[PDB]
Amino acid sequence: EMKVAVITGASRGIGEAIARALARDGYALALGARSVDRLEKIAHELMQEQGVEVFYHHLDVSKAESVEEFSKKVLERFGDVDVVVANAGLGYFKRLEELSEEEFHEMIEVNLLGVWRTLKAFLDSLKRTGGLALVTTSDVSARLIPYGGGYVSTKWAARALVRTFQIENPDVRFFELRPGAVDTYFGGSKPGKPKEKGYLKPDEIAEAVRCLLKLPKDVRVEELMLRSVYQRPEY
Amino acid sequence: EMKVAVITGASRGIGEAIARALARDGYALALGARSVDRLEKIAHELMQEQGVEVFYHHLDVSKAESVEEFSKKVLERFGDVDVVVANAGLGYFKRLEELSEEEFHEMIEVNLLGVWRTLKAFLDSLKRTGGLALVTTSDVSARLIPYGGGYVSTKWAARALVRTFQIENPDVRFFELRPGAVDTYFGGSKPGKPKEKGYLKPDEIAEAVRCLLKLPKDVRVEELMLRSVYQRPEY
Amino acid sequence: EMKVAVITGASRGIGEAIARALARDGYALALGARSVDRLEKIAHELMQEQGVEVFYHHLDVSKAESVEEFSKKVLERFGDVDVVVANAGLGYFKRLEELSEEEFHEMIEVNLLGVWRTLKAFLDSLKRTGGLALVTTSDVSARLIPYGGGYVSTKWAARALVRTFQIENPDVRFFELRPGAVDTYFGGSKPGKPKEKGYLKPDEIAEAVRCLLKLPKDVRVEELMLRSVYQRPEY
Amino acid sequence: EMKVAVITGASRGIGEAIARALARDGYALALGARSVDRLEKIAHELMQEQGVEVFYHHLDVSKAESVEEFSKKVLERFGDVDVVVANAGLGYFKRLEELSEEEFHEMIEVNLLGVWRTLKAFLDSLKRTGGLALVTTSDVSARLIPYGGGYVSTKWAARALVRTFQIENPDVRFFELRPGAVDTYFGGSKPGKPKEKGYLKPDEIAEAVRCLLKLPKDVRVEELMLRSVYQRPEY
Ligand SMILES: NC(=O)c1cc(O)c[n+]([C@@H]2O[C@H](COP(=O)(O)OP(=O)(O)OC[C@H]3O[C@@H](n4cnc5c(N)ncnc54)[C@H](OP(=O)(O)O)[C@@H]3O)[C@@H](O)[C@H]2O)c1
Ligand SMILES: NC(=O)c1cc(O)c[n+]([C@@H]2O[C@H](COP(=O)(O)OP(=O)(O)OC[C@H]3O[C@@H](n4cnc5c(N)ncnc54)[C@H](OP(=O)(O)O)[C@@H]3O)[C@@H](O)[C@H]2O)c1
Ligand SMILES: NC(=O)c1cc(O)c[n+]([C@@H]2O[C@H](COP(=O)(O)OP(=O)(O)OC[C@H]3O[C@@H](n4cnc5c(N)ncnc54)[C@H](OP(=O)(O)O)[C@@H]3O)[C@@H](O)[C@H]2O)c1
Ligand SMILES: NC(=O)c1cc(O)c[n+]([C@@H]2O[C@H](COP(=O)(O)OP(=O)(O)OC[C@H]3O[C@@H](n4cnc5c(N)ncnc54)[C@H](OP(=O)(O)O)[C@@H]3O)[C@@H](O)[C@H]2O)c1
Repeated sequence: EMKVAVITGASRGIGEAIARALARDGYALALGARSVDRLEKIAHELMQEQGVEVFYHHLDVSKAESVEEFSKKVLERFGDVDVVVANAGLGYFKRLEELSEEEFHEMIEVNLLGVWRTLKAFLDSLKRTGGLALVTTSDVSARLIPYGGGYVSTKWAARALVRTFQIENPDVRFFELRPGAVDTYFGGSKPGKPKEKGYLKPDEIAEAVRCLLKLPKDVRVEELMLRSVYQRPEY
Repeated sequence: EMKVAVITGASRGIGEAIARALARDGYALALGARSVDRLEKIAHELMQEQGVEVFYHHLDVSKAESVEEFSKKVLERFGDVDVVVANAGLGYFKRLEELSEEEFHEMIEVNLLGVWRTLKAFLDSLKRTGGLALVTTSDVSARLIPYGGGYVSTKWAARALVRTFQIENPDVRFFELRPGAVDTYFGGSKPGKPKEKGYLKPDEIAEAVRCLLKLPKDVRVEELMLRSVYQRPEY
Repeated sequence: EMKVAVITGASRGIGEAIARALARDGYALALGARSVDRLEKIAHELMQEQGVEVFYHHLDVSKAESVEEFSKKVLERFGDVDVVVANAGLGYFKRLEELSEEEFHEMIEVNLLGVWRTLKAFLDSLKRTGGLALVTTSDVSARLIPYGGGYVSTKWAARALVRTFQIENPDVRFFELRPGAVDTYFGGSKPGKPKEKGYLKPDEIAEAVRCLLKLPKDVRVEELMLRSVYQRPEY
Repeated sequence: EMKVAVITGASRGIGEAIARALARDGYALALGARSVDRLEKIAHELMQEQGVEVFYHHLDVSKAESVEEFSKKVLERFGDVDVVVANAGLGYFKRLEELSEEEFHEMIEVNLLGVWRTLKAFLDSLKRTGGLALVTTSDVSARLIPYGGGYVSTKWAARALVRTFQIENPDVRFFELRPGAVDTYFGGSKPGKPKEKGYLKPDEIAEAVRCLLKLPKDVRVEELMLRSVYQRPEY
């Protein structure tokens, strides 16, 4: 009955919330992010309050060697994984002619290459377990926004990447999670922004994920798009 | 705390399963389909076993006057509705040059116009309650299949219709439900087909819907696509 | 060297313009629309001024029997056809709850079923000639507009229909033509509206089509989307 | 009457063919690629045979400083430009778990960032001239192929990028060119492959582009997708 979920970008925001939600269902957790202090704090709480096993380890998804070491340590700790949540991501918002090389490169390294690295590192394991890879892209993985050129392009790329992984690995389930705006640290912000300004809360997203992950193993949830009623419905 | 859900195509298949799932969460239900015998049977069971209120009434979504009378009777019974599940649908599968006028027309009347009629009939009510309209389209609302020309075209139309309703009514939540193949009577079949042949089971879809409908009222689930792991992942 | 093009909605607007453009390249033409007076007028002019053969015949694409008789007469006149332009279409623009049954039905009968009827009637002929079926859908075959629910849904359907025809008939070339707003009689208007209000001119669209149709027979133009620089770029 | 077209990836393949086609219409040309020997050869021929002005200069679109110097030299040579063809691109084809960091990075640098750099470098100029930016993406900018994960993801990104440029700069025309397979050096191949194996020829693509570029300045061709009849129609 014991299942193992790996979560990237677990130190805050959506990733943290998903960790907390899956802990409620008794998942063992492997948490990765650059802020190891945050991971430790979350881990100790979940271990004691939810009675689950938690492993955490430094992870920078922009670095090939970091992802490889992280996956090695996770697989060593738990054996094969059942769920991989490739959630780490970031956004800089500027007109395309104003966006810097540095900003564009960072979004590519995390939102696209980071996802690719995360999924390929755990792919053999998921194939064995008929597991589930959930990737947090964005509602903008299939639409456009002004000032979003760099960010949006990487999320469109991530959507193609996930679907290609799916075609190439029909023994694994790939789940594209497409939230609208969420009240996190995303975009250089901080949590505490009211729903009415057009924000979902991370715990809401995490509850949607948790209950969908309760579906039988032969159900493949491929796409979920959800936004605040206070976010204008744009396509 | 009492919420009311209206379900079309409630006599069997996905619609019936959604009715049963929402009954578990204590929804009052208004059931519509052409098979009133089936509706009565389902209703009596849910009333006694789940302790919910159930109203049922003949509904043929291919007829404007039937949908109008159905909505009148439902609103009279319950007052305003909180959830409307526009689920009735059907498919004939033939090469486009073989598909008959009759077959194409029926799919249009149910899959597209039936959805339109259902949503407009309850639209004022949903606007008042900040309610949720869930439309069962199909995974093929955004992809193509051979032999599916007539059916697919109506589901593409239904997707545009739902999104347009959403743009035009930002005070209402519209949820496009996109199942792959499901083991029902759909396509001239009968339930009992094994998952391994590439079928989801209706109760699985209904559980996904039920737990998503538990999200707070200010969360707008816009799209969910899910299929059997035994269905080839095609886009 | 003599090629035959069939054009529906040839009495005015884009269809007329395409007829005129193809006449410049020496196509024999078969023209269909309900306004036979208009067809005769266009035909006599093109015959004398462009030296091409022109056949015209009453065609109401909303009626199965009309399309069948039209195709019979065209094939009798010319033998097999090389190009079929399924261009007839219309739009009513209203919020979805205001759109009438009559309006929605007419758009379905012309924009979707009319296209289906036109293509299936000439399909065997095009298969023999490795011919080209061009369907005038709209830029809104893949996007949404307020007030466009009925119209847009039929164009989304038409796009699925065309692509399905293509999959099912890889020996024929299918070309989806997606103009933005064009200065015609479309939408209850009349020609003469200035480009600056956001309109392409029919002769511009027709020139784009004509020069693309000059490509070798083994080139399959599948999609062309074009709009006025004065139309806001929306996706 | 004299117009100036800048073409990247002009040393061979589609870029070269576009240069030759636009020369036939009397465009002055600015050619960029890494193979300056090839550019010189093409330039001398077009100058003498087509009587057009041709400027060429080393360009590596994977390097920010190269694109900036190239644009500086082009604008110095000609003044403002009327057409910018961002065509340079490449593909490596492997399952996603086999694709190397090096391969993925190169495709990103050329297919996505190279396009971004090219367009932003000439953006002020195009804004002044109400010019046209044509980007050669691919038919796979909106579909998936096995072994294409890295390549496809960059083309999906490029499509989002182009559309975002368009939204942000409605005074400029952006044209997404989406060829299927073409007989070039693409994919580590060489020209000479027969059409029947599923290849368009570069001169065909270039003719499609040339005749569309003859449309009046207030016509905005946004998308053209074309493939060989010998390429299976996939979406
Ligand atoms: N919030 C929204 O509005 C919105 C809208 C939307 O449509 C999509 N989404 C998408 O949701 C996902 C979660 O973002 P979210 O939770 O909202 O943002 P935030 O609170 O900033 O937490 C970011 C987490 O990522 C981690 N992280 C960052 N870089 C890393 C690296 N190199 N290596 C490893 N980890 C890295 C970072 O950890 P740390 O490394 O310790 O700094 C942190 O845990 C992203 O894909 C969004 O694109 C959001
Ligand atoms: N099963 C799949 O594989 C699959 C795959 C996919 O991608 C999408 N979906 C979509 O799922 C939805 C539910 O269909 P599903 O449950 O799978 O099919 P089935 O067991 O045949 O029950 C049909 C129900 O509709 C009702 N109904 C029919 N006509 C009616 C009318 N005129 N007026 C009112 N109701 C009418 C009919 O009731 P009755 O009137 O008494 O005969 C019955 O309750 C459809 O939208 C599909 O397109 C399915
Ligand atoms: N103009 C735009 O803005 C815009 C924007 C866009 O995105 C897409 N498009 C699409 O372009 C195509 C051509 O329309 P367009 O040229 O702009 O419109 P208009 O000047 O009204 O001429 C309509 C022609 O159709 C014919 N026709 C009508 N019903 C018929 C029937 N039952 N049977 C046979 N024919 C029928 C009618 O002939 P008649 O039968 O004699 O009355 C006439 O020749 C349509 O698909 C649009 O959806 C337009
Ligand atoms: N052929 C197909 O099948 C197919 C299918 C499809 O769907 C899309 N397309 C897309 O068509 C476009 C043209 O490619 P194509 O003509 O078919 O390929 P090829 O014959 O290899 O010539 C490549 C040209 O790019 C240049 N170039 C390369 N790197 C460069 C750099 N860093 N900086 C500057 N330039 C660079 C290179 O020049 P050089 O620098 O001297 O080596 C050469 O001139 C690409 O976007 C494809 O993705 C193709």
